[PDB]
Amino acid sequence: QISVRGLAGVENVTELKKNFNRHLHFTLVKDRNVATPRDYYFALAHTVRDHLVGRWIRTQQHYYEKDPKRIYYLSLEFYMGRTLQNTMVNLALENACDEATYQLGLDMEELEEIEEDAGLGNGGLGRLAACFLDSMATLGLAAYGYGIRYEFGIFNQKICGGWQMEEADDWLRYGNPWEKARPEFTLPVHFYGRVEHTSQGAKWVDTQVVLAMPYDTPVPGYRNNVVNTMRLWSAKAPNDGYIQAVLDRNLAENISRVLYPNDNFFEGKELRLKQEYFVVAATLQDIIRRFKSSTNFDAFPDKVAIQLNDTHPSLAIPELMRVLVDLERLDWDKAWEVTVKTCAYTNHTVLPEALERWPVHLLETLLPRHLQIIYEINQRFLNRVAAAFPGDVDRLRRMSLVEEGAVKRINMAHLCIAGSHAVNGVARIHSEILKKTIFKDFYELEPHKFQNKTNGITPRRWLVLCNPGLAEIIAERIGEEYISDLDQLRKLLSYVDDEAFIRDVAKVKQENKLKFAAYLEREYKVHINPNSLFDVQVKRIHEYKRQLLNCLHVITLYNRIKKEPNKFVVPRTVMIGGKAAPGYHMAKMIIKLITAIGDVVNHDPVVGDRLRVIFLENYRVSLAEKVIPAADLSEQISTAGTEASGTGNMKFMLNGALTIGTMDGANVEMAEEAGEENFFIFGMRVEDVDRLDQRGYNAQEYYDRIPELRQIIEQLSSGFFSPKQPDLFKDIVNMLMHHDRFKVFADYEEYVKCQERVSALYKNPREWTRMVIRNIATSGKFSSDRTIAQYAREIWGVEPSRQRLPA
Ligand SMILES: O=c1[nH]cnc2c1ncn2[C@@H]1O[C@H](COP(=O)(O)O)[C@@H](O)[C@H]1O
Ligand SMILES: OC[C@H]1O[C@@H](n2cc(-c3ccccc3)nn2)[C@H](O)[C@@H](O)[C@@H]1O
Repeated sequence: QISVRGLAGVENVTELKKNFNRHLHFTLVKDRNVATPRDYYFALAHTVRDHLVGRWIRTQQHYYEKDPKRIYYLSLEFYMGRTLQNTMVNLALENACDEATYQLGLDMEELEEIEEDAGLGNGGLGRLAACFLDSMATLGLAAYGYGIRYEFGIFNQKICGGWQMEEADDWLRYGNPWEKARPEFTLPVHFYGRVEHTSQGAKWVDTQVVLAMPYDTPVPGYRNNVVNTMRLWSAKAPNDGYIQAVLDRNLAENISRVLYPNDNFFEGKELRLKQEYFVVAATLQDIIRRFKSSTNFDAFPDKVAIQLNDTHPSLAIPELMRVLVDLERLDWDKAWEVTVKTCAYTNHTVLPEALERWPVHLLETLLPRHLQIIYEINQRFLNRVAAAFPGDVDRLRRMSLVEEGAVKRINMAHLCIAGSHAVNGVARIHSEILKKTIFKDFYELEPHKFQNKTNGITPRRWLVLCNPGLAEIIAERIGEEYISDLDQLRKLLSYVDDEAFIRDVAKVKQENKLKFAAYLEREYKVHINPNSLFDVQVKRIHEYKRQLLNCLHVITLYNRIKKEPNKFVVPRTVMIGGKAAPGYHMAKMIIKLITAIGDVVNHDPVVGDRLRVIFLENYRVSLAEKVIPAADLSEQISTAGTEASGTGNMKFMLNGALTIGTMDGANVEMAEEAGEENFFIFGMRVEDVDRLDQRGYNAQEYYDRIPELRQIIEQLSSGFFSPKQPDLFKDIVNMLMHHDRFKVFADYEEYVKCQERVSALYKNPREWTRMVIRNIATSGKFSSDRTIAQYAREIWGVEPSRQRLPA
């Protein structure tokens, strides 16, 4: 083969084949007679990687020569997924490699399936960073992703007896061909110790040292020959009875061992704090070294931007202060000016339990100098507040970085706002919520700081890579330029009454569904009807995301079928997938409920092929790339005001699914772009949630007034979905009835009603597809290229460029 996958030139195909064989022989030390598919994968990976290095070296050389302002994206998570196909796509090598491997008697698709996901993230926040890296490279920005090389990423999810089981994601077991270890650039990171005051300033002494060893991964831009770097730090013990001392090196190296999988509830664990400082301290030394290798820190903000991916790397603020004040001997006010102008903070949630509030005693022991600096920041900040709002004593306590109580805590979000020149939310409604609610006081003090940067996804991974069929039929009409200028998809509006294009869009979808229906049987032995509506909700398991509301609809459909069995209903395959954080009991119960519903629904002979409930095990980037192109209906049903943006929603929109959604996060802007008539909008708006909270949410009211909902709750309570453990779901019912923060019942009626309208439209394939085209055509805004261009211009003060570097 297809046009968008590039040229398969005889010269390149020949050279790829020989370098494949060279790597198989010299690199893997194998002959064709004993080589396994995995060996073939690695030979291909090494072959493709060879094409990156020249561009990688010259990109970084170019930055050294031109000395542009550098963008440092600090994140504890980079949810990269697989790299092989992405690299081929960005290098225009896909058809060539397909041809080369075909001629070697190999199927490239099979080889691609061997690659492990780089699962160095939990979900949306981690994947956003990955999309952002792709866009920054595509937009020719001198950008670096900085993070941690976890030995173990997000756990692999196994489902046993309907329950989530976690297993270590040993993603590095067979090696990682994409990374280059840089042991020569290893940097010390300090912990514990104590602060000593001398005649000339404070000194941080008697510290324990952990070494930070960088591993660099290339980030190729889309066909622009730009290759940027993602630098991930690995923890190493310094080299200085005997046996135990050597074995105790593990303690230091545990810092980079495992990604914390808790994306729901802030856990004030010391190891997590260590990870956060570790990335910050090592990264800032690299930044400063690179800045010096071009005394006068006045130009620092002109040459450096640091983007904080939430508060996780918030220690960058006091760490920069520490370096500037304690080591470079700058005065406080100048260092502060430099820090503020360098740092910018992105918030990704308003959920209070997720916000980082570090106990003072933990910072006191681990980072005594940083605590002192935070206190000083706080005093000076509060003096500003007091001068701006004299006599407003409650404002002072509300805005303080130090939260008083049983345990004193540092509010890291407050630290970030104080120490950043820019604070942004990730969707217009979220950014407004920031200014109206949690950060209202800060907005009132410094309104200029507060911005919106609506999230986006990369159309490379999220269209070209995962849905080549759709990419192709689009390119056939409007050319290939849209891949790096997604707004061009608007040109597809002129094809909404084009019978050929309607047929093509629908054909691509059917092929995707057949392919995914085949994947399910082959890899999991489950049977689904490919003619059914593919109704999918894939995302991390959270109460706010309301997988439970989806469950309620599923049961409603089931009960309605059971009551009127011989009545026609639009057949559905309801697919729900996502991981639960290991300590999130309710989320684990929700997974069990879904499987328990499936166990009943899928084996009812009266239901037949009309309703299927599938829990998609081990949802991750590589699975998203498979299921999203196959989806008809995208479930984006978080309680209004809770999903900061969502990005899964955008992936579904780009890939030809219609959206059933609340007016939450980016759904609002999506409905705005596509038009509300082309979106299945339901449920309370933020204002309606607010009204209900004022009045008090009473779930019993809904239970008493909707008999269909009563029946479901009675089924859940009585053990209909768990015959051998009748009270298995007691917690869920109890939560729903008595302590539901997310008002599942309040949106139930409108949700079910809206779902009926979905089914109605699906009965008319031509009009379904026409609405799909209207979604795809208006999905342009949600390219992360747009997002990054806005960050670049409005926060970082740099101009994006689509111009190629010489090959
Ligand atoms: O001292 C230098 N002389 C020449 N090139 C340098 C020097 N320092 C860094 N570079 C270039 O910058 C790249 C990596 O620099 P880094 O990102 O600061 O680690 C190298 O591949 C070099 O091409
Ligand atoms: O901005 C990218 C995405 O971030 C998601 N998110 C937020 C977090 C998170 C987790 C812990 C603390 C703070 C934030 N993890 N993922 C957040 O839930 C999504 O709404 C958003 O689309």
